[PDB]
Amino acid sequence: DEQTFIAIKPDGVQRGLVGPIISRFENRGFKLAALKLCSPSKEHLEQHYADLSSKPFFPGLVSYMLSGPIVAMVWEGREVVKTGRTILGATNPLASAPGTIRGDFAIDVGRNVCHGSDSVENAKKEIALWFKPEELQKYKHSQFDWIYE
Amino acid sequence: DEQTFIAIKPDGVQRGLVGPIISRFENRGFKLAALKLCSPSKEHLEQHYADLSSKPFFPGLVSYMLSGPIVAMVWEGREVVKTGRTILGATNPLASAPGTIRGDFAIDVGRNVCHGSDSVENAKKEIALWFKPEELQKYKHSQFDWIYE
Amino acid sequence: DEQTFIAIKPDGVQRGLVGPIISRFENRGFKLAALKLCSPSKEHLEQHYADLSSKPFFPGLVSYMLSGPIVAMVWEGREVVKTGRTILGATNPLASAPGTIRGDFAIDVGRNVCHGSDSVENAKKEIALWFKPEELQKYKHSQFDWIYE
Amino acid sequence: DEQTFIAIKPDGVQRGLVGPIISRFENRGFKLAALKLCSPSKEHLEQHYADLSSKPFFPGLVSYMLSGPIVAMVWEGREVVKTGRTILGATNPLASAPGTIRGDFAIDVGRNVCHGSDSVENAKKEIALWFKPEELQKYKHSQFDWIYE
Amino acid sequence: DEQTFIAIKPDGVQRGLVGPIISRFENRGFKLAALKLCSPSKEHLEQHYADLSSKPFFPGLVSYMLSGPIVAMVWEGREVVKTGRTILGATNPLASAPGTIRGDFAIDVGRNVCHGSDSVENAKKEIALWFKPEELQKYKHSQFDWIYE
Amino acid sequence: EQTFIAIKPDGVQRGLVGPIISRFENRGFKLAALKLCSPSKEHLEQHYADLSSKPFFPGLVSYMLSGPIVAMVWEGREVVKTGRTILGATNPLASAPGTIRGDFAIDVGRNVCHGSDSVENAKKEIALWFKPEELQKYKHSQFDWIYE
Repeated sequence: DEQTFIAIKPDGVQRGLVGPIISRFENRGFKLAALKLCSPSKEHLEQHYADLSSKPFFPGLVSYMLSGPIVAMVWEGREVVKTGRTILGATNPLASAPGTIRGDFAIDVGRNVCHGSDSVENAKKEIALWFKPEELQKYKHSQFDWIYE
Repeated sequence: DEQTFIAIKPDGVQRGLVGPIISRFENRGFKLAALKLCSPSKEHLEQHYADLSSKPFFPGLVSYMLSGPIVAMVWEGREVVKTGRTILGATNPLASAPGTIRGDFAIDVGRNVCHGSDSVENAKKEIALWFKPEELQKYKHSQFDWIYE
Repeated sequence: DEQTFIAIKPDGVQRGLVGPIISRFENRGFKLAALKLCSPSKEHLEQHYADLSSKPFFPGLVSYMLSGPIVAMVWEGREVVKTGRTILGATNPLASAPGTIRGDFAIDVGRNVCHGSDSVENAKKEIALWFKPEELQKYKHSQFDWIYE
Repeated sequence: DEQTFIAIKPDGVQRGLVGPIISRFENRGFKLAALKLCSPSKEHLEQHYADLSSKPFFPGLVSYMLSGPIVAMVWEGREVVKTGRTILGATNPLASAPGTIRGDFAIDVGRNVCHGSDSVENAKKEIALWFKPEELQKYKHSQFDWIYE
Repeated sequence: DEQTFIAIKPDGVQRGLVGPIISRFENRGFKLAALKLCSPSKEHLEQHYADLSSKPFFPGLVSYMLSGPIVAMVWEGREVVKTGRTILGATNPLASAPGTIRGDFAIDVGRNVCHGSDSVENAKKEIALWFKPEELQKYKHSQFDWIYE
Repeated sequence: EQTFIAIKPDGVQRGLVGPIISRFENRGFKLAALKLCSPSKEHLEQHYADLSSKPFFPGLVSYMLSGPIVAMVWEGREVVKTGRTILGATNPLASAPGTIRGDFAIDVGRNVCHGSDSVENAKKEIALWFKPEELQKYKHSQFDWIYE
């Protein structure tokens, strides 16, 4: 099935939200295909945020993204990239509904605790960048037929 | 006060969601008038979904509704039927908001963990079909005066 | 596998503890084999506590157990009667046991939120008393092989 | 940074929602600036609801707001008055999204468990009314730099 | 009924544990009689610690006990003083059971998130020291008859 | 001071990753390392090398191949022993309500988690399952609020 990349940013990790963020995705029926705590290099984060190299916040973003470890995840399921964006809430948490991750945990756009892919095609690009193919796990979910038709 | 019918579907029961769905109705202030785990007959489920005899998904819907036990319930309170639907969410989970049962727990419309009355009319019927008078409980909620004016 | 009878007493139902109590057993991996909200007769309750028919507690214990509706349950799994008691906690909710149901929710031995069989023998007896054979559901937990060796 | 006034109304307190309401604001990363259990005078409550002295519900509102003790709170953070409004949810609980305090806990407008200020200017007046300056705690939030940018 | 004194220490407040700690007392069926966020002087702690000022250590303790705000609480019910100590867990978190506040949240004895009275006569001395008589609220718990016989 | 924690295939398949992780975050222990991996049987044979002689070994290794495992390093004062208290007894039936096995498991062979038995044990399990690049060196934001 469809895959998406979710990262918990350094604020999400330092504020003790790894478990609740993973729960909201487990509880929904999505399957965890990859998971790691990493400290990525600035090259790696410049590639990840390449489409923002242009902008004027990009050096602030990169340097904050360097400021502690990150949890990189792949989640798998029907329409998981789009349903991921709904679970995380609006990029700006002040614009996010309660019951979303940013709606329950975040205030500032620059401490929005989580990153998610904005498309299927950008997800494949982010998964290939953060994970070697061997880190992707191939298993069937114990409750696949209770979750899907 | 007004009554609505809510069923945890086989997927809901088989995924350990019986407690969490009861909690969401209890916590709102709604009163638990009737409750059981049951295995309805093909005939019963065909009567329950009567308005959909027409349609091409109707046989497969019936079979899945037989595929494992169902928790049938009656919740009583001011506009419980309408609020009942808001809590469950849109019948398609991907249209559903986080905060709602389908938005927290479900992906596919064929596995949307819960059925709810579409109206006060249908609620009165679905209650009669699923429950004998002996089984509808008559008691005043301990906290009625704190919940209503 | 083995069975136990558990009932949420009328204090339990009126304090909104049905959801949380069901969750505790669900999450441990016990199977819900029966469930009903019912208002027993007095002879029913008399025969349920028949061992304490003489003892002085009896007529007061009985009148309280009539004060509102009760959730009767059957739970199924390995050693579920003994693990059932561990989860409820000691009869006197000054259990000395936070993490149990009584140790988290209760104070008074006469308002101790739930009843649990003292024994496999007494459970088989109590299950026969409270439930018709039809009400005992026969199905396989979706996750049996991940819960048992 | 911006302050807002939240009160848990007597129904909130009597239903055991103090803990859960406090946790929703904590989890977002708002700073608890002030807190107390108090029973305000009829005269206090009438000045609090001054701009509704002319409305037909006013006399019931005041008597209800006198029917038991209130938890008064000051929460501090970026856009906390507006965000506080979203967290509490619509004044009428039946117009409220699940995932808001009223959306999860309340049914009737006359028992909507919680009060929040309608504006920054309004909140300043409500804080002045309910707390003397010595009850407002000044301190930096341990996680300030992970919450804000 | 009987009263005990429970304080959340500044580690408790700065780690966001006010809501959870209040819930464990609310859910057990104890009645909040007083609540306030305060910053006491090294006078209003001098005699509070008339049993705990001069060990071997406490240039560390009194420095830390005004490192931040304290949430001060009175809780009311049958045996609230011994039950309170049970809920808080052992003074040293590393000898506390999971299910206790300290067992779920603390590590160091010097950051044990919580203080509670050591006896019923100590409670009264600790209550009259932290609270004026007009801060203690007097009201009947909503569920008194479901909590107590 | 470090300890090794592994969510077993059953723990993953029953959706307990988030819950187990929070029970450690909440206590104030720091997450030094985390990954979802499928170890070789040779990896697992070395992990359980102390039970190489025991009857149930091939069946343990076989079961532990039946899907991915979440491997974790948690850091903090007395984290191996407090790690053991949080997990509960190896037999979930002998386990306190409030512990991970006390809340979520029944059979010893489906006990959702593995903890180090010792500081010494932990050091060997960490060295086996993670390379030193993967152990994250950082100060906990709330360190001074957790420890004297």
